[PDB]
Amino acid sequence: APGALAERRGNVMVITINRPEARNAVNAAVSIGVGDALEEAQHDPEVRAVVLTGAGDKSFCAGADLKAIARRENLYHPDHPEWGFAGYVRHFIDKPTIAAVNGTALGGGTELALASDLVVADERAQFGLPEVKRGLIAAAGGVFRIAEQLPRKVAMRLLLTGEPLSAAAARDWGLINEVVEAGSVLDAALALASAITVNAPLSVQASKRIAYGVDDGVVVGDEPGWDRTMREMRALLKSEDAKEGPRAFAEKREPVWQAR
Amino acid sequence: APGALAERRGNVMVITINRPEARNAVNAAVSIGVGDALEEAQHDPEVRAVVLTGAGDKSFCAGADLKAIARRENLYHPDHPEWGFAGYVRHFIDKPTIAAVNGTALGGGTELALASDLVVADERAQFGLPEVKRGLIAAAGGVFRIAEQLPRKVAMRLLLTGEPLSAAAARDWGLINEVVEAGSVLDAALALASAITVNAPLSVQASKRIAYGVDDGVVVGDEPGWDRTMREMRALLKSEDAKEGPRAFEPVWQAR
Amino acid sequence: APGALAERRGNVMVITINRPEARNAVNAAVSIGVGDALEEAQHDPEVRAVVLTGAGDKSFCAGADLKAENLYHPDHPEWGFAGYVRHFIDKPTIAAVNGTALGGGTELALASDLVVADERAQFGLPEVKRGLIAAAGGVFRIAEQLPRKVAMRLLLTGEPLSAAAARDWGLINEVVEAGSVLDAALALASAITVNAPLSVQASKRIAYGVDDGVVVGDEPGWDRTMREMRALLKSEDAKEGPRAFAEKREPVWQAR
Repeated sequence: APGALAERRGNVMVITINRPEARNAVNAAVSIGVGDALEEAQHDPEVRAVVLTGAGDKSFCAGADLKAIARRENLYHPDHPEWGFAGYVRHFIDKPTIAAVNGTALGGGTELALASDLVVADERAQFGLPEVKRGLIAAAGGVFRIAEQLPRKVAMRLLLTGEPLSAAAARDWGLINEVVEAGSVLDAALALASAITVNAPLSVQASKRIAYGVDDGVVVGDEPGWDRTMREMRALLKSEDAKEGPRAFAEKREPVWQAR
Repeated sequence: APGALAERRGNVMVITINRPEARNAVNAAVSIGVGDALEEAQHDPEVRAVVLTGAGDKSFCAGADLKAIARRENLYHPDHPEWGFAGYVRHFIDKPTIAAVNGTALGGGTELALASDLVVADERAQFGLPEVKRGLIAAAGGVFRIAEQLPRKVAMRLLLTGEPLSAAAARDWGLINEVVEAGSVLDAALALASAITVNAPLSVQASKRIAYGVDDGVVVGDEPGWDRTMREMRALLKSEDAKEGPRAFEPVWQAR
Repeated sequence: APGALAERRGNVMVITINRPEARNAVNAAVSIGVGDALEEAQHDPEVRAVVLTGAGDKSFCAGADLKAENLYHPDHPEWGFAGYVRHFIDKPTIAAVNGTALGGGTELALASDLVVADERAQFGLPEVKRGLIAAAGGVFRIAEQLPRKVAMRLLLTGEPLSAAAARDWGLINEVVEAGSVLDAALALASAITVNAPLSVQASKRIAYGVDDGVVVGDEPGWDRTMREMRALLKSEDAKEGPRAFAEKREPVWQAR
């Protein structure tokens, strides 16, 4: 089974994260499937929009696969590390992207949403960046995108406390576009895609590029955030505390941090 | 007939777009009227604020004049292309600007609100950026300003779908400052102006310059947005879709 | 007595401006105590967060001590107002706004990561009413932290926002009832200090674009603020402002 599925619904490509038994956590196989489907969407002029969703009724994406992290397995597209987490977060394409958040969207899952142009969410879905609670950071763009997409103070609380945010509160803040009845997020996301795909495709695509400040394929304003994220990650990996998140979980206990 | 009228109410200059039969659509005449007025406002120390509004009871500004566009007419101020659309959107002045939106404010009209410092709207007013439905884009600043002034996701849905936004919803998001009773927008805008003109003018003007990041009359942070809008728009006018979009009337896009 | 106090509550440093009789107005002694405490917070691995608050229950901070003499940290003028507003530290900061916060206190709130406020508190930048501007970061930060149009009204009118309205816009995190603002800030502090401190601290640095203890994106804001203040400080209007308040009369501005 591939880590993600891709199918066409008219002029929309639907990409589905396909690891429901692992709460659709992202590993390399997910990145290969999502990444390859996004690139097929970019080069097919018949595709006018993309929807990203998770298999089943429980999870959009629970985050980075923590068992893969403990096993020192790379999470990204083996052929395209430049596409970032899930082959998705640093993978600009011209076509509009919509996250159809069907359930739990925590950590990496919320970062998939931030990376998408638009978000529709099941009313039961929960958002958040709990990475800091287990000695990680939101390295898949979360750390510099959350304050671009939420008011500064609201973004900082979320980032520094790691506490979750309901779909309703996300929508109230303008972090997501709409909250829908349980079970209906895919149809709602296709209806949003149609409200876009009827428009002149070159116009929509020029609009997207200008709105993100894209020059020759690259979101140039994001580069300092990625560079700082990489720089920080390297110091964190060396720390004693870097051992403690996994160690605490393994020993069925609360972590005791040393700030070293 | 002049494309825009300018007059004084005390220490406020009121600029009125004056093509109500064309729903206050912007052409070169409007850009000349609005632009000359702003420059006069900039250089008269007695003018402490400016209010922009549209003639009549139905339209603030319907957008770029589509018949002018179809005839390949230049829409801007002939002597000041660098001021941009309506001689307004890239024409920074030190005096505070308030859009008094008396009605329809679509495309170019929403771009005039974005470019203004404050917005007070008639409850009937509609905002939106429908350029993408017509094979064009919001080239007068809208494509990069809308995501600066609304939450990213909200701005993005407005930009990509082209669908309108009510005045009430615009206020709820903080895109405009107030929504007022039908017919009252000009008086509301003047009352707001006086809450500003009572203050020390050099103070108000310095705060405006710091808040927008102005060095030598240029909003430094907007220049990449303009550069990208210009290069994208060049290619886009060469496409068939950019001709197919107007002249309808349900268009057929070939993505070319 | 010292201008501000610093005390530990577990892994939180509480910094209290210690001048209740003066409404906690900032002078040099305050800047010394606040600045020194932040620096102790920065270098002590046990301090995982910082709460800033005012002594007593009437005032968070009244602003610059109107009986002004330097007000900054004599050894660290680069930290700016109260040794606080241009003094990045790795540890998250929570303003516990326990009373009035017009002007300077709003600038301390803008500088902090998080804000908990008394429902009585008001947030505003009334400096434009007296001939000067919010020079302790307020002008450029208010537009970063409120929606553009809402920030511009606040800045140009000099009128206050209620704590509740500030919370509705996302400018502050929490509004509580008088007497328990510090309790509510410590509860917020604990929701952060429970987490891995190096991850929290790295997240803060990235979120603000920090390279070697400097918020690089703020520097043009500081530079423009100082440039503008230099012209404001010589103007006849900046004399007319306090001269008028003093004499119980309306000021007459010349825009010079």
